[PDB]
Amino acid sequence: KHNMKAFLDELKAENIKKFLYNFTQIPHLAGTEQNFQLAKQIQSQWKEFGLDSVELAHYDVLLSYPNKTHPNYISIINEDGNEIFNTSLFEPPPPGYENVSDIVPPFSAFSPQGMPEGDLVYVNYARTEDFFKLERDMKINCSGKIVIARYGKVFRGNKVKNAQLAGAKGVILYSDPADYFAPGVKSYPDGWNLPGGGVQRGNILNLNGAGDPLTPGYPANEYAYRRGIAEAVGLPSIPVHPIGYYDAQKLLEKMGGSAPPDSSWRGSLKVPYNVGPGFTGNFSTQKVKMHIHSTNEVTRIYNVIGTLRGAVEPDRYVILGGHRDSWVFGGIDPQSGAAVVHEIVRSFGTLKKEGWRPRRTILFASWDAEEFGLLGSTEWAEENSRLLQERGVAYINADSSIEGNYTLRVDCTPLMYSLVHNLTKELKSPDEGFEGKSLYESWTKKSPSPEFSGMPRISKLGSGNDFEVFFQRLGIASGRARYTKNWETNKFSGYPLYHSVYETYELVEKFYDPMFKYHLTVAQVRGGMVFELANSIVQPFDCRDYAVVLRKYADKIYSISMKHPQEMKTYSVSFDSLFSAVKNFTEIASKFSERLQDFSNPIVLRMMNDQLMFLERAFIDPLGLPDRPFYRHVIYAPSSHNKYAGESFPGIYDALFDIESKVDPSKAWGEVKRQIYVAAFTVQAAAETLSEVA
Amino acid sequence: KHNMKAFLDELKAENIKKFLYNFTQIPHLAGTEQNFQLAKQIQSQWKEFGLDSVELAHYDVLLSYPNKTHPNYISIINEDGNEIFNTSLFEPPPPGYENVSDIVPPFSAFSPQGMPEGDLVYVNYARTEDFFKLERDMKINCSGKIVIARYGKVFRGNKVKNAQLAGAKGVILYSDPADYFAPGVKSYPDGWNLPGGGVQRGNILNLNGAGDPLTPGYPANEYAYRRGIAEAVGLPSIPVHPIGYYDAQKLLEKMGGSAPPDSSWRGSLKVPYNVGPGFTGNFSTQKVKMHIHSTNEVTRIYNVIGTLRGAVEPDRYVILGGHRDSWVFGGIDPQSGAAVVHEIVRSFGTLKKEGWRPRRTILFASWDAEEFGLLGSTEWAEENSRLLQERGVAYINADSSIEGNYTLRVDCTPLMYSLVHNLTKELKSPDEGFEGKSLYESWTKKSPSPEFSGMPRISKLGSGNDFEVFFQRLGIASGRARYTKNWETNKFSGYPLYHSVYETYELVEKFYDPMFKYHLTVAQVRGGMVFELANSIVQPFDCRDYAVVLRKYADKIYSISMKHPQEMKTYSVSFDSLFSAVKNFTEIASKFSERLQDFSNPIVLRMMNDQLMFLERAFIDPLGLPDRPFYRHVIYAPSSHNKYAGESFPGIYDALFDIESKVDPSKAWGEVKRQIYVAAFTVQAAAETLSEVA
Ligand SMILES: *[C@@H]1O[C@H](CO)[C@@H](O[C@@H]2O[C@H](CO)[C@@H](O[C@@H]3O[C@H](CO)[C@@H](O)[C@H](O[C@H]4O[C@H](CO)[C@@H](O)[C@H](O)[C@@H]4O)[C@@H]3O)[C@H](O)[C@H]2NC(C)=O)[C@H](O)[C@H]1NC(C)=O
Ligand SMILES: *[C@@H]1O[C@H](CO)[C@@H](O[C@@H]2O[C@H](CO)[C@@H](O[C@@H]3O[C@H](CO)[C@@H](O)[C@H](O[C@H]4O[C@H](CO)[C@@H](O)[C@H](O)[C@@H]4O)[C@@H]3O)[C@H](O)[C@H]2NC(C)=O)[C@H](O)[C@H]1NC(C)=O
Ligand SMILES: COCCOCCOCCOCCOCc1cn(CCCC[C@H](NC(=O)N[C@@H](CCC(=O)O)C(=O)O)C(=O)O)nn1
Ligand SMILES: COCCOCCOCCOCCOCc1cn(CCCC[C@H](NC(=O)N[C@@H](CCC(=O)O)C(=O)O)C(=O)O)nn1
Ligand SMILES: *[C@@H]1O[C@H](CO)[C@@H](O[C@@H]2O[C@H](CO)[C@@H](O)[C@H](O)[C@H]2NC(C)=O)[C@H](O)[C@H]1NC(C)=O
Ligand SMILES: *[C@@H]1O[C@H](CO)[C@@H](O[C@@H]2O[C@H](CO)[C@@H](O)[C@H](O)[C@H]2NC(C)=O)[C@H](O)[C@H]1NC(C)=O
Ligand SMILES: *[C@@H]1O[C@H](CO)[C@@H](O[C@@H]2O[C@H](CO)[C@@H](O)[C@H](O)[C@H]2NC(C)=O)[C@H](O)[C@H]1NC(C)=O
Ligand SMILES: *[C@@H]1O[C@H](CO)[C@@H](O[C@@H]2O[C@H](CO)[C@@H](O)[C@H](O)[C@H]2NC(C)=O)[C@H](O)[C@H]1NC(C)=O
Ligand SMILES: *[C@@H]1O[C@H](CO)[C@@H](O[C@@H]2O[C@H](CO)[C@@H](O)[C@H](O)[C@H]2NC(C)=O)[C@H](O)[C@H]1NC(C)=O
Ligand SMILES: *[C@@H]1O[C@H](CO)[C@@H](O[C@@H]2O[C@H](CO)[C@@H](O)[C@H](O)[C@H]2NC(C)=O)[C@H](O)[C@H]1NC(C)=O
Ligand SMILES: *[C@@H]1O[C@H](CO)[C@@H](O)[C@H](O)[C@H]1NC(C)=O
Ligand SMILES: *[C@@H]1O[C@H](CO)[C@@H](O)[C@H](O)[C@H]1NC(C)=O
Ligand SMILES: *[C@@H]1O[C@H](CO)[C@@H](O)[C@H](O)[C@H]1NC(C)=O
Ligand SMILES: *[C@@H]1O[C@H](CO)[C@@H](O)[C@H](O)[C@H]1NC(C)=O
Ligand SMILES: *[C@@H]1O[C@H](CO)[C@@H](O)[C@H](O)[C@H]1NC(C)=O
Ligand SMILES: *[C@@H]1O[C@H](CO)[C@@H](O)[C@H](O)[C@H]1NC(C)=O
Ligand SMILES: [Ca+2]
Ligand SMILES: [Ca+2]
Ligand SMILES: [Cl-]
Ligand SMILES: [Cl-]
Ligand SMILES: [Zn+2]
Ligand SMILES: [Zn+2]
Ligand SMILES: [Zn+2]
Ligand SMILES: [Zn+2]
Repeated sequence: KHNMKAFLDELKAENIKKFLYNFTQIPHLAGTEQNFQLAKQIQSQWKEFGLDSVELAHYDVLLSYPNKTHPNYISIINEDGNEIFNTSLFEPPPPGYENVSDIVPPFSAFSPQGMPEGDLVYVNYARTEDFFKLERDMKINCSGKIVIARYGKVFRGNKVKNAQLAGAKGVILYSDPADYFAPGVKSYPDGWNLPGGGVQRGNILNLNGAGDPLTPGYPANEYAYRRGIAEAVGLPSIPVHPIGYYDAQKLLEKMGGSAPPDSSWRGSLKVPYNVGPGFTGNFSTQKVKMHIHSTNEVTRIYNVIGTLRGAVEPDRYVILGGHRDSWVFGGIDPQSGAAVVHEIVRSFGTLKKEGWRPRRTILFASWDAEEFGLLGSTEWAEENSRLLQERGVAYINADSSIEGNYTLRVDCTPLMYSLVHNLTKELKSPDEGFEGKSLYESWTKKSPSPEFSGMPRISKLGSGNDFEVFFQRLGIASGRARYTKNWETNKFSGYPLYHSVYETYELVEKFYDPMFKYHLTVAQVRGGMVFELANSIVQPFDCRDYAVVLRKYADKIYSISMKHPQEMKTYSVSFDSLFSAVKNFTEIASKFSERLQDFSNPIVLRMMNDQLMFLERAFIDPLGLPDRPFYRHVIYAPSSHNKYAGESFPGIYDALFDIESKVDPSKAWGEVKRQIYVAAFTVQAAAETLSEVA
Repeated sequence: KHNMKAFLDELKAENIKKFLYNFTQIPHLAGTEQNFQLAKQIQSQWKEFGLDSVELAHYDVLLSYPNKTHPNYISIINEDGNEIFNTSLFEPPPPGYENVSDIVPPFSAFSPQGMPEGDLVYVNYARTEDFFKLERDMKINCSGKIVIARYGKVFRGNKVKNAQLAGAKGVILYSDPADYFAPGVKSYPDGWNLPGGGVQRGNILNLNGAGDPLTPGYPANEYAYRRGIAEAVGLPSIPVHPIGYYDAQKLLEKMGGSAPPDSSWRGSLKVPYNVGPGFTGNFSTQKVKMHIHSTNEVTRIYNVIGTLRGAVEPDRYVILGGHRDSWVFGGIDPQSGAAVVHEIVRSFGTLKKEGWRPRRTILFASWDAEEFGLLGSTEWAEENSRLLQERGVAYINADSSIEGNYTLRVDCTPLMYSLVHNLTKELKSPDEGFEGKSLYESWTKKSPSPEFSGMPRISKLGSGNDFEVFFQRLGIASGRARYTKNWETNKFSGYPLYHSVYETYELVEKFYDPMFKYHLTVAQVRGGMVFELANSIVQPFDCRDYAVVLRKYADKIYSISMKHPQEMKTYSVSFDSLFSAVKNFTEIASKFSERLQDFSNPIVLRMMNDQLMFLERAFIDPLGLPDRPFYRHVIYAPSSHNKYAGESFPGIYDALFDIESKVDPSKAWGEVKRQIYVAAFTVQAAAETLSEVA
């Protein structure tokens, strides 16, 4: 029989291992020849594997690269202007890769050029609250200073935005061992920790969903009209560069000025973590000087798009997409994901060769330039937006399959919660001590839901990955899953070697997943979700789960507002309309569920499948959120303080945020009321899409 | 049998006559009790007629009314400040209506209050080119002057916008006999001409598709957050008031200053049509003073929404909508349309009572507040936008059924051209001399297509009626049809008694359509289109007709640009991408048509019906046109100089318009190139929705 079990059984750990090795021997940086060659290889293999069509879709987008003959670095300079200390020009390459060429040195992509010299101010994680504390409580002025911030906690683009707004003239990012060195584990190559010479690459844009900085709204095709650089979306105005903790220690150790305000400002280095500005007395005349010479350059990128045509509903698309470009070797990010996608394609193609097809069309994507701002997925979705909004059932992301070896992690729309619970109950746990138990059991035990007994935690989608255009711009139900660490015994950020040269095949094979069993489990979860979404007669979405979360989010945003009872009285700020809309959504969803269970009629079925498919779409507001026109989903947007985190009722959240500091409270509370109206209207409008159609 | 013929045969001229008489005995001004009573009557009757559900959908919107105890008027004042001439406080009511109360006096809805005094400047029709001629060629400065403009040629909202931008401090609108008095016909009540005391009411907003000025984007429901007046959309900044030609003659006859520049500036009154500023020597110290005291007031309005549920595709909507609010009695506008809708509902309900239902759902709408800015249709569409964009097949408008008695007039999307040609070939001509001939034959003979032999003229949709939100905001295929005059023997504007108290049942019954046969023909055309759209197995849209017009519009916009060959060379302005996209659309449409003809499979059918339905939707750009976010259709928008007229490739048209006057030609030609890209991309994207889906 051709059923889910046949699909799942065909997936092999050893194939995923072979593919990951194949994908990680040389760098595959976006816009380089090596990554175009890998695109062509994947295209050829997906055709071999049996897909109906496999094409490259290319775009010409703004990318950023260091200047090979004028390297980026930072100095401490003395009074005479002699550079008495320089940061590294490259990470020491790992064993056996010391002769690999075309390793891009650490840099912050899209930094402008400049050579600013000045006094340092240390800004902790450069979060909104870190700058509040500096400016409001400590009265430290960052204007015209170079800021040094530790990585961690929030997206580094938000750090740079916050430093720019505080008036900084440059930003130095570094990895503190507090956040990237787990106690008791060895540095690479002897363990999975970040060595003192390791450095995290990464872009520092604030695109807010725009895609290619030069062509917001429209694909960067052959005839596209491009903005000039000065009108580009999301570029930073001040130079930025990342360093490791050996170099950081040399910059921090001389810091004077004010003491750190409390222990949450101290990392693990043997330095006082003084805030500055500038150095202690003996060194007060020394300064820090950046030298940044990277260039922004329009460059061709290539997505691979494979199609497995549906037997019954070929005009309904279930998309499995993940990126292929990497900063260096991409051992975890993204090739641990891409190898899993490759094996999923192979398994679906095996069934296809025996005469099976899924009910709906499945699209498979190998995106380019994710690392430079989700560029490949976003341009392709801009090109195909009309097809996607009228035919897109679901998008399942497939970046890094692992960031630890402890338990499952899933972030998804509420519409997929029931699907995920049901699928994981049918999958075997790969965990030690859970032999013969379901993945649901191990996952629920290790990661309990904060709200419900006997259920696992599933998070909201944030951003910083390729589902962003599909979910928050276009309103297509989206999900992602991977194996993760235990956050409770682990205070560190993501995984330590993230975006470093040390992220290699050997890192994964030796330290993360020697038997490829966590990868296989992740292929079963992503692959199984795609299988159900593409083959279930009725869409496997439960609108009732959206009703439950909408109530939770309404309670949450009301509770934020209720910190200001005087203002709510003065300005007549009521959440009544929002709770009313949520109550209505609950009632209508419950009645729709009864009809869905209670209807041989393919029109009523497809009418009902269309109501399920367009339910996520109903949360889109075509006017977007304030000053972020590509974040159109009214329930979820990436946090305005941290692109990685999701925020619920973001329009009301941002209206309330720091409202006690607004100079015109009438206007500010007016805008809170406006956002309440927009949210209540959108919830009620979404509910009404589930009412009887006539 | 229950087929189109049964539907059509049930329509009766005498019923339309009875309904028009019923609808026109008292005024039905938006927001008044009388129009709420009529809404309730129509709701009750539509239920009686057999519709499945008939509801009122109400909204609270900004309306405008004169102050009953402080009337609007205009004066000529002397040096001492004595008002030596005053314009009328009301139109002399017609015979037998001299005791009807609640006739709103002539006013310009949404005018601000004020009593500006100043010198007059006469500005012809107050068109963009009239102001170019005054300022650029004649060097006449309108700043701080009161402008007097004749009605006609363009929407009066555009006249007011143009006068405001020229620096006018008030605007007087009047009806010149050149434009509202057909030679050889008598004034009302003895003929259908405008008497010297007659005055055209009408709003002077520039909403650009926004709907209620206070709630752009969102329905004006019970909890809506409203803009303050100073942030409202589209309100005029200077007072405006309309007068008849007896009063106009008194204002114009003393005009001095410059002579009219040529005969196209002279109307038919016995005055020189001097441009001014101010009066001839003896009267040079006299001034004109306006007194405007109207108020803007949020007021409840009521749409009636009737539903005839589809038997097979109840989640596909064909909408027949027209408004019910009138300035006074609404003899032509809108009740000649509303009586036709009423009889269509009655006929469909007759078939329903015998057990028939249409394949798709038909929605019937009696909109309110059309006269105040398309408010009722637009708020309802804002409320229901998610249902409409995913389920809306077509919208057929139903305002005035007649504006003459000569031949048919149709304006519609190219997708309905074939449907209209085929339907009119099956209908009887009502014209004298065409007894026994089809409506197609009479219409084609009287109104030949400018492009094609043996076909009738069908125009683009402009705006200034209730299809605007459905077509240019939401991208739902739309059409309208009515009987019209012979434009060739008739230099006058619309019909003479438009928006005057003289537009009565008697005007229609005595002078326009005594036998109600043109009304019946119009009911057959609107009703027949709805019947086909709602019952044809395959949608009756032909995508090939869009390909033909897109080529015509591309040739047209290229020819405009080619007036500037030097600039096109300097700035490398190419239309190649647009012609390429149009060529591709042509090829893909031709192949889709073959598949449509060449496919027992209801999924392939509905998949194909969905491609037909979403084809108009594909021309929507969610970012809208520049500074007009509610005009989202890239092929058609209302002209930025005349809301009544449609413009094709409006984004490129407005980029090119008066470009030789722009101070930075590099920037201006850059924006032309940007609009070419947007248009070529949208055409290609629309074409791709017709490609095989996988
Ligand atoms: C959740 O669903 C419920 C329906 O189950 C829906 O209830 C609707 O609520 C509105 C209130 O927002 C009701 O509106 C009323 O309608 C009547 C006519 O039907 C009007 O007369 C009322 O207006 C008068 O009273 C107002 C309130 O004091 C005054 O402000 C006003 O000036 C008038 O005096 C009022 O407009 C509507 O009837 C119900 N609909 C029902 C019960 O079917 C509710 O709105 C939904 N929630 C959301 C957020 O949409
Ligand atoms: C109408 O439909 C046709 C298809 O029937 C479609 O043709 C496409 O045109 C584009 C050009 O805009 C072609 O793009 C080329 O693709 C190849 C790889 O396939 C690239 O190598 C080419 O780039 C090189 O050459 C350029 C031009 O000189 C240089 O600028 C560039 O730097 C590279 O050197 C180029 O990108 C595309 O292949 C075809 N697709 C086909 C034939 O299937 C056409 O675009 C459609 N019209 C519109 C308006 O969409
Ligand atoms: C409710 O009250 C809130 C209280 O606050 C506490 C909890 O909220 C915070 C939620 O944290 C979300 C996590 O933020 C921290 C973080 C995460 N990370 C891991 C980064 C892994 C990102 C990787 N994506 C990625 O590398 N993409 C590129 C490009 C992304 C882009 O350009 O958008 C990049 O990030 O550089 C991925 O998705 O796997 N690092 N720091
Ligand atoms: C290609 O080169 C162009 C050369 O230019 C020549 C041809 O282009 C011009 C096309 O003319 C379009 C007609 O404009 C002139 C006109 C039309 N009218 C008739 C008005 C009838 C409007 C009525 N609608 C209406 O009354 N709606 C209200 C409210 C509309 C609103 O608020 O949007 C109103 O107009 O006050 C209807 O649709 O029946 N008066 N003047
Ligand atoms: C990754 O695997 C691919 C597929 O096997 C390898 O590419 C093939 O290489 C062989 C031997 O050079 C060629 O004859 C084939 O034409 C290639 N097939 C393709 C490109 O589809 C590639 O060598 C492997 N890379 C590494 C680093 O092991
Ligand atoms: C840090 O690097 C800089 C730049 O390479 C070094 O300064 C240069 O030294 C060379 C050779 O002695 C001089 O000719 C250049 O004029 C210097 N350039 C600048 C910009 O000052 C510096 O010596 C290095 N410092 C350390 C401690 O290694
Ligand atoms: C997850 O599985 C549950 C349990 O099988 C499904 O809920 C059942 O669905 C069937 C089929 O409609 C109903 O007859 C049962 O009453 C349901 N049991 C319940 C609600 O406890 C549920 O549909 C599945 N979720 C999916 C497929 O998304
Ligand atoms: C327009 O027609 C309607 C429908 O016949 C008339 O309203 C009816 O009036 C009768 C007699 O007063 C009442 O008993 C009914 O209840 C009404 N039916 C409704 C409102 O649905 C109305 O009188 C007519 N108006 C004019 C001016 O002739
Ligand atoms: C035009 O109307 C105005 C306003 O009614 C007339 O002027 C008023 O005349 C009355 C009675 O004689 C005075 O008490 C008011 O003071 C005047 N008002 C103003 C604003 O001037 C005027 O007489 C009328 N002119 C004509 C020719 O009928
Ligand atoms: C208008 O009528 C024409 C003529 O009947 C229709 O065109 C025919 O459609 C049939 C059915 O598919 C084809 O087999 C014929 O070849 C067509 N004749 C032609 C193109 O000359 C046309 O479809 C109708 N338009 C509608 C329904 O929108
Ligand atoms: C990089 O630096 C070199 C060497 O100083 C310079 O000549 C060249 O212009 C730069 N390259 C780019 C792409 O800016
Ligand atoms: C911070 O520094 C600059 C002076 O160089 C000044 O313009 C700015 O206003 C200062 N802000 C403060 C002290 O709050
Ligand atoms: C793998 O799991 C073991 C057992 O808990 C743990 O000690 C080790 O730290 C894990 N490896 C990684 C990379 O997390
Ligand atoms: C209308 O004018 C009267 C009489 O002068 C005035 O008292 C009243 O305030 C005005 N009404 C409105 C609605 O402004
Ligand atoms: C028109 O009139 C005013 C003077 O009252 C002036 O400010 C404006 O610039 C003038 N424009 C001209 C003469 O072009
Ligand atoms: C009705 O038609 C006749 C015949 O052409 C014409 O003379 C008359 O002007 C028409 N009436 C109207 C209102 O157009
Ligand atoms: Ca783009
Ligand atoms: Ca509104
Ligand atoms: Cl992922
Ligand atoms: Cl109409
Ligand atoms: Zn990644
Ligand atoms: Zn990454
Ligand atoms: Zn009308
Ligand atoms: Zn009108």
